[PDB]
Amino acid sequence: ESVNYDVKTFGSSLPVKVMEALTLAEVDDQLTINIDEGGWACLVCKEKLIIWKIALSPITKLSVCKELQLPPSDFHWSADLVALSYSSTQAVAVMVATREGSIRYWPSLAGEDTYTEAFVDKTYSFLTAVQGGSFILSSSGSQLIRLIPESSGKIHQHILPQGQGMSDLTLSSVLWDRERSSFYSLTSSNISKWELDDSSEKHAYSWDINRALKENITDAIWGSESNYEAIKEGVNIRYLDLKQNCDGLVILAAAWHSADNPCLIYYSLITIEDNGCQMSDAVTVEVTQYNPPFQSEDLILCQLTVPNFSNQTAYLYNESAVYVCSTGTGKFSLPQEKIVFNAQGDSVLGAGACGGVPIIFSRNSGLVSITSRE
Repeated sequence: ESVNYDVKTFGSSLPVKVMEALTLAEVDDQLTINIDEGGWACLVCKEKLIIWKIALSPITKLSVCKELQLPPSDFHWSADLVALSYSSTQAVAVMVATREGSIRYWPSLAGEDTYTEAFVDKTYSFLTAVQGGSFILSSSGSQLIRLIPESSGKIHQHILPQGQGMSDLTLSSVLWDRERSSFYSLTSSNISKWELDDSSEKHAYSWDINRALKENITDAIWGSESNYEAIKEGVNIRYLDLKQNCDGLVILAAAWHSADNPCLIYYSLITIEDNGCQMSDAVTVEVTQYNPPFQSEDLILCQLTVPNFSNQTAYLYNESAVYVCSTGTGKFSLPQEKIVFNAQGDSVLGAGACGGVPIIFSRNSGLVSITSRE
């Protein structure tokens, strides 16, 4: 088994529709899943979206599972481009976008044949439900667009202030912080933050984090090497993911030095405070155990999940494993472990959190939580 963690089925038996899709899916098949903080999951499977309420209870009359027809695309559809919006199955509205910018909206998951459409050199990476029952569609070049369904049936759209898109402004991730009505984007060179209301956004800041964290990053990895000064100017750093916890913002960054022998990739969690519109002096870099050999830059894939805002614990995951890591001082952090989901065709198709519980959706075992044994 795992040493410090139980990894077991979370929730009740999956919906029949999900079962099929999984049992039918072949390791050629790309499956992606959006596991939503609200308690609902979306499985993007070939040309449909199956959406279901994660059933913490086994009871049938509580059971909800809907299948929605996706808007045609030549590209694979992506659960990163599917977002749920809840008022307060009727409560649940749904929006999907394609890589080219086609939008399909359902005001209610109850009415599956009822939806409205719209459209936005552009590739779209994420769609995120934000406040006022609206969404932000983010492009790979980081043009950010607000999309707001109107009761008429139209979908209003506008670009965010200073968010025209494309310095390299390639987008890595966005983060929506509901309690503070804040939307952030992490690009290859900076972090930007907007403050929203139900219909607009005000640009709060853009930090050049490459300038800020660079030395902290190289210093935490190669800093004690006899030849640190020579080393550092050749270091490559890529910022990959952005989450938050009570310590503030948590950034996942990969760093490497071509000329190292053996050349490994170091993955670090960087925590900084978001206080006002400027950075503090206090940056903590925590180098994780996930330290694979460098192969190619296209192959540097790794995502971050932070289920519990307050223990200082992060899960890095790729398609084959999940690494339980700690951030911050590590005082309250769980034991550091690697959990393998690589065996017998198995794979990590997605991850998220349900009620502050780390949830993984595995090809062989469905939804699974990772909970400490102590």
